[PDB]
Amino acid sequence: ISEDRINTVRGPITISEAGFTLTHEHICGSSAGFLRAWPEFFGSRAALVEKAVRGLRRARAAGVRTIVDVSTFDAGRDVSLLAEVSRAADVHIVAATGLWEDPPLSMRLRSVEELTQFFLREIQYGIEDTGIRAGIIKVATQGKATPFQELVLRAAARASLATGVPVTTHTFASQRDGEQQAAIFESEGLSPSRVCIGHSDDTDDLSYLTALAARGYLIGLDGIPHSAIGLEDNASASALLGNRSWQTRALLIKALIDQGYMKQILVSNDWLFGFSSYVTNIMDVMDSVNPDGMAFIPLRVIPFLREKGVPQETLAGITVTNPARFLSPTLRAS
Amino acid sequence: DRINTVRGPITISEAGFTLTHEHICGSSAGFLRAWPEFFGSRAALVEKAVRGLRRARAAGVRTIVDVSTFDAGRDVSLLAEVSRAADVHIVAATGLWEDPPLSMRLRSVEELTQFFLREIQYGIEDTGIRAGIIKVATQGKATPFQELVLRAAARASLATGVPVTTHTFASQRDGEQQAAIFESEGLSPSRVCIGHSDDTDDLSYLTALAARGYLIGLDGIPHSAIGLEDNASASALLGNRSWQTRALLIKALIDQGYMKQILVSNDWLFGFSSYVTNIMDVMDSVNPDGMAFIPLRVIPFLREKGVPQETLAGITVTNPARFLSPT
Ligand SMILES: C[C@H](CCC(=O)O)C(=O)O
Ligand SMILES: C[C@H](CCC(=O)O)C(=O)O
Ligand SMILES: [Zn+2]
Ligand SMILES: [Zn+2]
Ligand SMILES: [Zn+2]
Ligand SMILES: [Zn+2]
Repeated sequence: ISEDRINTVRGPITISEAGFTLTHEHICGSSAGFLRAWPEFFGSRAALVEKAVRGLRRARAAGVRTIVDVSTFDAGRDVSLLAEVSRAADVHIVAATGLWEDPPLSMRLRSVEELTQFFLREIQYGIEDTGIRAGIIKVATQGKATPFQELVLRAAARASLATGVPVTTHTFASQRDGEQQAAIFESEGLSPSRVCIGHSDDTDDLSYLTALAARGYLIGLDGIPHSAIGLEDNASASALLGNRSWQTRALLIKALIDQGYMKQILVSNDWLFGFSSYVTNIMDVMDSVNPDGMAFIPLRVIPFLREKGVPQETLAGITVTNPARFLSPTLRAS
Repeated sequence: DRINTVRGPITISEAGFTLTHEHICGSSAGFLRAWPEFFGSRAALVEKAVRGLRRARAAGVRTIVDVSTFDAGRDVSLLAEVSRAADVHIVAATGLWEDPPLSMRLRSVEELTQFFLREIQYGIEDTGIRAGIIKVATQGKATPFQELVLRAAARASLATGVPVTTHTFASQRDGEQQAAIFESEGLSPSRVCIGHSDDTDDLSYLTALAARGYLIGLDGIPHSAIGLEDNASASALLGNRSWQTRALLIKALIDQGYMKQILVSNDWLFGFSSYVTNIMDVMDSVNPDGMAFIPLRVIPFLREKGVPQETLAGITVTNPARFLSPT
């Protein structure tokens, strides 16, 4: 019959309003303060807003209703930008706290207790002076965790336990980062069902993925359209996007389904509409690869899996119900 | 004719007593806006900075140069608020310091030049406040990116006439490599201040640079961990040389004929998030005078050593005016 609230950049929404949800996206992958200090890098702020609003309208027309922007502070998350484009496009956006790959000195020097207070601040009080409350915590490793990355993982688990909001991660999938991340989260008493091990489609190792899924972890197959096939002459695009086909990444979805782990899958594009933390031309290159942007999951991956025999009701469970269970906050500890 | 401040243009004569290397708040890009509770509160930091700038003004300071860059967390709206409430001019900086984010580290020399020019000619962020100085940094031998920054800083200075000021590892003689790269871009040494030079006692390093026309920034005079020997983190940052030892370098350079190329400052700050958590309280406990330390302590110390008042006015008033006035 019933087919609690999630915080978005426009306020609370019910779990039913979330609908088709892309769990790992970015409006703009940047650096803290950068969009405000140098909007001309993106053409203009107004150009970036219009480009993002068109992109979100394209995804909405394909059925997307919510995206989770997993841009942290140090990824240059600007929640006022997310709020504006969410209003104009009528697509819900969940904002993130946490820390990504590029913390500044003022973060890198902090204690696990201090990082915990920062993450709690952005969840419980709001981000900057906007009142917008984060609905997920993003963390990152790139191989074995640095000492600071450990602190971030522990502060994230402690913030998650105190607030009920879930944790999503960036991995070097080929290095099986998810195993160490899981070990640290579990040492903090975090439930695996509140953790998504992200960028897991970057690897073909199914024994690694199914082992985490069997432990209750969510498996983020979140970069399906990332591929430099056809751009072999472009070293920067090839290093970023990899030489594995979108079809190859997509078949991991079906492989997890066939092995019984449908309930552990999350799917996304890991797209963006501006991109300043890499080489200068990279957004233009990615847009030439995938004009559909965030609409790639519903317009290309769903019809692909449907013809391989995956039932629509299974795909709806992965893209609607699974994110809903992920993002719905659990009870606060104590 | 005019110098750009966070309140707008001023004439050269309005600058008066000027501290050439200071910080309202040493932080990181976006950090003050995202986590102001680190400093108690934004209002508390404002209040602390206004009280400190008002004391410096009562001691005779009329202008400070805030050499906080984008990546040092410069918030020009904070600078504008505290300058207005303390009636002390503040000159804002562009350039890049020792903590550039990916979106900066990945940029070309041409792109960096455009960014520095924007903050000088157009304004910082959406405030309309234009930078009046370019800040650069090395910590020993320059990284490849730091070489780009020095070159972009030189090109921006040439296009606008605003001067360049540097962070050095003085005991590795960084000013020499900085001078080499600047001169390879055609930049005039008289447009360059080699900063943190009071961090070394090697006077021959300093005088060779000055004999080439450079300005020498003796800018951390009150930095000292004397009495804090059981504090490893303060000792590493502040050093174990006394403020008297740093101040004697001012007299030494005067005695060697370089009084017209000395720039003096405190390198102080009212908030400090880019180091260990307690560091601002520790620094305040050893120098409560803050930015008023130069006029309240260093001026009387030098006058007792026999430096005449006209020499001290030339260093604190005439030199900064000549340096900041765009060419
Ligand atoms: C598009 C994505 C944004 C950053 C991230 O997901 O780590 C990428 O660069 O891989
Ligand atoms: C006090 C000074 C502020 C930053 C700078 O001058 O490099 C420091 O942290 O060394
Ligand atoms: Zn990532
Ligand atoms: Zn991402
Ligand atoms: Zn410095
Ligand atoms: Zn400084």
